[PDB]
Amino acid sequence: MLIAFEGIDGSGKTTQAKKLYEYLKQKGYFVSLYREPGGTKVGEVLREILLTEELDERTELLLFEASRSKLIEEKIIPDLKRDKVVILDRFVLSTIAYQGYGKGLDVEFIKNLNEFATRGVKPDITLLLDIPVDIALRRLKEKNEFENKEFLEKVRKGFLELAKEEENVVVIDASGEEEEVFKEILRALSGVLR
Amino acid sequence: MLIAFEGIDGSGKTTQAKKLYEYLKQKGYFVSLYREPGGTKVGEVLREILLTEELDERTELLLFEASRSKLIEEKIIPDLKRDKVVILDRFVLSTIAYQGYGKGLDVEFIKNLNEFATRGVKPDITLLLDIPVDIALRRLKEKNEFENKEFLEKVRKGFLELAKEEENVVVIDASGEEEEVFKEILRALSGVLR
Repeated sequence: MLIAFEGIDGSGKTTQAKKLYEYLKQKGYFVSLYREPGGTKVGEVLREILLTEELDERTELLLFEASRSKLIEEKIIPDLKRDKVVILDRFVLSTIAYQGYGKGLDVEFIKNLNEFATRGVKPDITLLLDIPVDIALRRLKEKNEFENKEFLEKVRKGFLELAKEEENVVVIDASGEEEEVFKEILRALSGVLR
Repeated sequence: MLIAFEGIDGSGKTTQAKKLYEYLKQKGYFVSLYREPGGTKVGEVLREILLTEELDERTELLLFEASRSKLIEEKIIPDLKRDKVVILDRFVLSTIAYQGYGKGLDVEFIKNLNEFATRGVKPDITLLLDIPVDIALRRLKEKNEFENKEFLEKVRKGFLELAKEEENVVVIDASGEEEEVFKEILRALSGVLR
């Protein structure tokens, strides 16, 4: 089983992916948690490059996809083969929202590149943790992190556009507190999982 | 002006690109020489990863394209804008020959990815240094390097297929000695140097 969390930073998707991981592990599922970019030896080397270097948006996209390619081949496909629940903190929708709607690259091209990196592996469900940018930015300020309002407003709109067209994407109201957000994630997951 | 050398290892394309660089620079052209992968700070970090790590063919392709994206944006496009002669040791045909014909990835997909990485920048001329694999392998043995005959036979065929299809590709007989090969490169270049 594959479960993708998607959303902007400050949307609580790291916290909520961890909550689901612990909850499912308590219920007796064998669980994996991976973050994009990263999650493999080579992927963390690329993560560092993506964080450190000044990178044009095309090179940035290609390196993100390379991290995802490695993760898919090295871990996700074997994990899925032995019936693990695989939880991703970020996956393919975030690439389209950030690189496409945000930095202006072609959305159809990004999807085809996602498909290449994943070898067609799609989530059984995607949870979009939708949140107003102002609220996201407030929660980042509490961690002394600052991101660009104008950029994230485009990205948020991109995410909501993608939710209407893409199948198996449930829009979660991430403006709520942790416990409402998690119960809404549980409800959304009852379709995919008994 | 953009001049691409393409071919398998042991085809003499590194030596001959360097010979052309020196020759054109002596004639008063402003010249650049870049190798793929590599040629930028980030590109050489990726070159090392491509040489060191065991990498699946999809991740490998994406990293090659990332190196090319960086090189194109950071150096080739500015170099071309100020009328430098840019010489490449490997470019887009080598990716298609190695990743497509060699490792079996989709050729149309590789071309679309090449186009994305280069932002449509095409060479004014491509020199295919065509050589029998046995002769290539002999010259690698003299450097204590050993590569796979069965793999390079597919790649060579890929290169010759691409020469018939792609425009501005001149097939050079790289089985010759250095001085014949270089004079044949000079003749092939007389169109672009006029």
